[PDB]
Amino acid sequence: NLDIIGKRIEKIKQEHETSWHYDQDHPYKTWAYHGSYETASSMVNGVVRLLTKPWDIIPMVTQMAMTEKVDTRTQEPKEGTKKLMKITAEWLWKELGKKKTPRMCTREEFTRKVRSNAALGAIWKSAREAVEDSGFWELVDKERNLHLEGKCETCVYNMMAIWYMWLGARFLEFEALGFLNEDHWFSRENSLSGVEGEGLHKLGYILRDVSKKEGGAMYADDTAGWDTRITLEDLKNEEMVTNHMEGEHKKLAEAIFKLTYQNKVVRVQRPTTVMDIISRRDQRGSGQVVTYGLNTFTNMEAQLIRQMEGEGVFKSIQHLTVTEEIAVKNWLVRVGRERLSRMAISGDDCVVKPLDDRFASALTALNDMGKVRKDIQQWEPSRGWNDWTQVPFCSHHFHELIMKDGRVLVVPCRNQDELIGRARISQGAGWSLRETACLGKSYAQMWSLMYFHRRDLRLAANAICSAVPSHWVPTSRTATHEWMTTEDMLTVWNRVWIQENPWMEDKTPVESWEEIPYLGKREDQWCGSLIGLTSRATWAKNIQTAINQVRSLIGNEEYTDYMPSMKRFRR
Ligand SMILES: CNS(=O)(=O)c1ccccc1Cl
Ligand SMILES: CNS(=O)(=O)c1ccccc1Cl
Ligand SMILES: [Cl-]
Ligand SMILES: [Zn+2]
Ligand SMILES: [Zn+2]
Repeated sequence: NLDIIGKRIEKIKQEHETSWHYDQDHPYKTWAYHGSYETASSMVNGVVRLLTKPWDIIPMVTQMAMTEKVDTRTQEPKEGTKKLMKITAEWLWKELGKKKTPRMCTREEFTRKVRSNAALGAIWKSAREAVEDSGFWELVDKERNLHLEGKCETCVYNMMAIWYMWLGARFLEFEALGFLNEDHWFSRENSLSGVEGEGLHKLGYILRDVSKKEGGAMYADDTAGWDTRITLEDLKNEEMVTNHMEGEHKKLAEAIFKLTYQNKVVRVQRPTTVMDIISRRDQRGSGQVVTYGLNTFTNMEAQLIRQMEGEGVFKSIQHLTVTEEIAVKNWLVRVGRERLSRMAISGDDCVVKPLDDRFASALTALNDMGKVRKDIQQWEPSRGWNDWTQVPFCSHHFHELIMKDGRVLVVPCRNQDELIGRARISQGAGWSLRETACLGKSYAQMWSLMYFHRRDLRLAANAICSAVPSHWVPTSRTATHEWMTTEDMLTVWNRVWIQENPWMEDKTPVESWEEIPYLGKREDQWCGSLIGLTSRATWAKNIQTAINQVRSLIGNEEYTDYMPSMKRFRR
């Protein structure tokens, strides 16, 4: 407690000694309060909006640009649950770490991430200026030697829920735990259940492969506030990755887990305006990319235990018998890898095809681990899916699409209002017309490679690419990102969907976009197309006028028409 978190608080208290007041009317119940001291909207992308006029009247799209679960506690699991988790976590770190060696990530790797503008969750006005200043690295090394001493001084979170930190503390986490993402621990090759690095164009093929396994329904239960339901027992099972480490790495990693995760300190603004300095032991508080890997790990653990419950491996969560323990251990060594293969897990998001539908009502371990299901009553059996093309995963569903030549594409899809509404939004200040145009181009190229099968998005993508100068490079201030490039989109399409695609045996290239199919006209409408509306027909007819409006605003530049690629603009 105060041994570990004190110095961090005491250092903050000193710097605001003239304004340090113990607020007696503090709203916290489950967070520990310590003291208080005196102390960013969505912006519309104009290029994308001018080329999507029909959507200017559609509520869902328009309203996307307009505009307390942290203060809950999580009961400690029973003895049987805690034993199931410890055994499963032990086994899972071994299976993951069999083909992978834990290592420290380097200043040089970290600096490359800041120079390439990667999201680290920092709070020198820029990351670039800090990694170039040798002073900072002296601050880092001071904390570093404090961590080797088993102590902490400057690793405090800043809730604004994304918890930001000073770049230093971010480096110390990346140095100790970055290997999990940097070395692809949660790849489908190393993990069997994971999809890390897969890409949207892979995920449908993966869920079709899971479908092929004999068993029951596909389950895709969402957890009600996953990050808030991470227990101290969860954090202790995650910490066992240090059992596979040695030297400066093992001790440094041990310090991230014990000083920053298993104990924390946070600064949250309250408008009554005072900064509160609060602490707690449990719940997920770490960088997004580490949080992704540890969420995947604990989700993989939880779903193997739910599978064990459905299969009758153990009878009660109250207490595991020594005989139950060896059976659990034997199930893992015998069938564990096959069971991990029956799942697709992306952080808190899962799809599970269990051995049979007993899984649907195997709820005692899942509820006792704190992973309570969203939108369903505590003890009501899960609703399963009887077709892989209906299963929700990573905010998508997936269609099976037949090319005129008989080859099979499995494509990603979601309601089209969501896609158009997101592409119309840009975050942050000081965007030039050129910067705004290059972000619109990034969305257009993504639609050409991921959503080419939606009539409205292939047309709007061709319009935006025709309105932005051909040689201007697509941008994104903040999954694979193959659409990010200046190469021909047809060349990239052929690479992604034909050349690289392990599910496509015939490698015969496509030589025209008209060889690339759409969903059925009725299916397109079901997934939110405006085909059949008068607004959409006038937009399609008159698209060159919209393109020319945006060209006139950007000015005299090198422009390439990409509308002739489509049959209806081809003479
Ligand atoms: C607007 N005409 S359409 O797109 O061909 C169509 C879509 C869905 C159901 C019936 C029809 Cl006719
Ligand atoms: C050529 N345009 S379109 O997207 O094929 C279409 C537009 C309006 C109604 C139905 C359809 Cl299919
Ligand atoms: Cl279904
Ligand atoms: Zn620290
Ligand atoms: Zn769809």
